[PDB]
Amino acid sequence: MVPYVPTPKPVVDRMLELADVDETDVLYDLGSGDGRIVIRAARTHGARGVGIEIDPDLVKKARKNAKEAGVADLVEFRQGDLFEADISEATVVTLYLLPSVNQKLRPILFEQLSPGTPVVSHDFDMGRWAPDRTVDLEGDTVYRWTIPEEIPEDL
Ligand SMILES: Nc1ncnc2c1ncn2[C@@H]1O[C@H](CSCC[C@H](N)C(=O)O)[C@@H](O)[C@H]1O
Ligand SMILES: [Cl-]
Ligand SMILES: [Cl-]
Ligand SMILES: [Mg+2]
Repeated sequence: MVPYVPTPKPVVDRMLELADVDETDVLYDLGSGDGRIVIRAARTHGARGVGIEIDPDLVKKARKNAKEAGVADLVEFRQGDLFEADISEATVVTLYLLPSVNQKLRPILFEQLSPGTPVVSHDFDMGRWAPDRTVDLEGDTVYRWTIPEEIPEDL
């Protein structure tokens, strides 16, 4: 079970840089919490955003946060389980979940996401799926992968 403890805002900024997020992107944050990843993607980079979040109290907070930030026209939140969500329109995916949850999610990412889609994770890796980047911050790690044209036979 993934607790609500958010990614610090400076770490969020580094995640968005690492994925080269820009105004043409549609960023999906899977387990979106207070909405900070999608809100900062919209405010800083002009990207459209979708946050998927299971807890209705956090969906409510995130919607309020987006309105207060002046980015409600760019950002949408959906109440639901991320393992059941349609994420195929994502051009970038961001994650701060758990090691076991990342492992369960991996095949869904391969099923739904277009080749070339960046995936960025705070702190937790994807097992034998090797990252393209690993950024060491003071007390946090950020990984990036790019969805390949062919899934490695190992995976
Ligand atoms: N199966 C699931 N589907 C959607 N959201 C889930 C989920 N399991 C846990 N969550 C949510 O995932 C969030 C993890 S905290 C991370 C929040 C945000 N992405 C950030 O980085 O700041 C919590 O808000 C929790 O309620
Ligand atoms: Cl919304
Ligand atoms: Cl790079
Ligand atoms: Mg890009």
